[PDB]
Formats: sequence, structure tokens, C-alpha cells
Amino acid sequence: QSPYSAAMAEQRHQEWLRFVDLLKNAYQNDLHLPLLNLMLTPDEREALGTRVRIVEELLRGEMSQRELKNELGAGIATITRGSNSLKAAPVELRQWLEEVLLKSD
Amino acid sequence: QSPYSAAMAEQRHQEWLRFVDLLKNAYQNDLHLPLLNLMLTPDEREALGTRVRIVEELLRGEMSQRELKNELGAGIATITRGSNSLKAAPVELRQWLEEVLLKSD
DNA sequence: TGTACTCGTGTACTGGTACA
DNA sequence: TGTACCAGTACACGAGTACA
Ligand SMILES: N[C@@H](Cc1c[nH]c2ccccc12)C(=O)O
Ligand SMILES: N[C@@H](Cc1c[nH]c2ccccc12)C(=O)O
Repeated sequence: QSPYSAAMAEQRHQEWLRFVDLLKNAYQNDLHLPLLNLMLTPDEREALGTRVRIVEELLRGEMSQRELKNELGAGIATITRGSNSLKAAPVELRQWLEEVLLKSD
Repeated sequence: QSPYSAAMAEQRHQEWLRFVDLLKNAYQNDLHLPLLNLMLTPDEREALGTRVRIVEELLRGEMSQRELKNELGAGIATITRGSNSLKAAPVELRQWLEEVLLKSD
């Protein structure tokens, strides 16, 4: 059993909250897409316009191969793979994610 | 019926904005990490750490130089891509980065 | 027969060398 | 001079296959 610097949410590999404070401080206005450029490949317009499009239906249909995740977008894998959402675990904090969507509780 | 996209239309690409306003709100704590991974790019948790960290230090003066780009974590193709990064932004969006470094604020 | 999951490839990442 | 291509890593984006 090794010791741990307090509990809180960030620990072991935090190095991210210092990232959000500046990443969103720009989000307030149109300064959310100026970060998807200074990094060259951040042209994730498809990795964002198509990936968000996967939960968009995963939280409603979640049937995979039936709407248009890839026939004209991109998700077939990024929409059916969502079944593995455990990777970024939604339920852990989906509680707030649903708060801004449904969180019917 | 129609998405009405003739003039302006909603907040322009609501797909990215809906993911920005929801981010900042949860970006305050760890409610954004579930989304940054289960709805953005999760293995990118390292990519963002290294994609901005290069621009972060780029404005400072390091993380790129036949040895900083590497010691940084993967800035070589990145540090160099950082130049191409201007591609997703004609020095305008990069201007927000300066807003928190030299532009003014 | 249908559908789900897993897999493929290109390249995110990571970093080295050569060229511009 | 540093990076862009290129090499490596392992994954992402994207594809296909297998089972039910
Ligand atoms: N996540 C960034 C990673 C990146 C690629 N090349 C870069 C150059 C500089 C900074 C970041 C990057 C992106 O989407 O591209
Ligand atoms: N970058 C995320 C995007 C993604 C791929 N497949 C998904 C399935 C569901 C939700 C998101 C995704 C990932 O690699 O996982």
C-alpha cells in the first residue's frame, strides 16, 4: 500500500487542470478554435463533428449500424466503439454530462 | 425541418460550441475529463498535454530545437507541425494564445 | 439474415536524421 | 538553424468481420 498526496479528483497524473483553466478561459468566446490550430493536426473538425455525433445518438439510440455514423460522417467505429466508453468512463462523471443533457436521475 | 444555414445560423457550427460551453462548465473540475476522453479524444489526454505544451513553451522559447521538441514529449513533428499549426489559424486564433501571453491580457 | 464487436491502416504520439 | 520528412511507438480514424 503506497501513500498518496491527499485524494481529491486529480492525482497521480493530474497535469490537466492547469490546461483547462487556459483552454476554457478562451472557450468563453470564439477562442476555443484558436487552440485547434496552433497545434497543426487539431483540424479534428471531423474528429469532433463526427465523434460528438456518436454520443449524440449513443445516449438515444445506441443501436450502431442504423443511422449514419459513417455512411456520410465517421463513427461506425467511433459510435459502436462507444460501447467501450469505459475507456474514458462516462458514468464516472457523465453525472454532470447528463446534467447538461438530461441527468433525469 | 431545415437547419437554416444561410446567414450566420445559430452560433456557427453549434456542434463545436455545444462541446465548448459544456466543457468550460465541467472544465472547472474533473467533469470535463470524462468528456475530453469519452467525447473528444481520450488517448489525447497525452496528446493535448503535449500538443499545447509545445505552443505553451513555443511562446516562451523552448520545447522545440533538435532536443526540446523531444524532451518535451513529442514536439518534433509537433514543434515543426506547430508552424503548420498556423494552418488551422492565420495568426488570428493564435492571437488568443497571446491574449494570455503577450497580445494584451 | 441481422447486428455487435473487433480489427485494419494512417497516423495522433515520440523522436532522429536530412533537407530547405 | 530547425524542422519536415522520415523512423519508432501506439494509438486514432476509419474499416471489416464475427457472432447472435
Ligand atoms: N493534438 C494536436 C497535436 C499536434 C500535432 N502537431 C502539432 C504541432 C504543434 C502542437 C501540437 C500538435 C493536433 O491535433 O494536431
Ligand atoms: N478519440 C476517441 C474518439 C472515439 C473513437 N471511437 C469512439 C467511440 C465512442 C466515443 C468516442 C470515440 C477514441 O479514440 O476513442
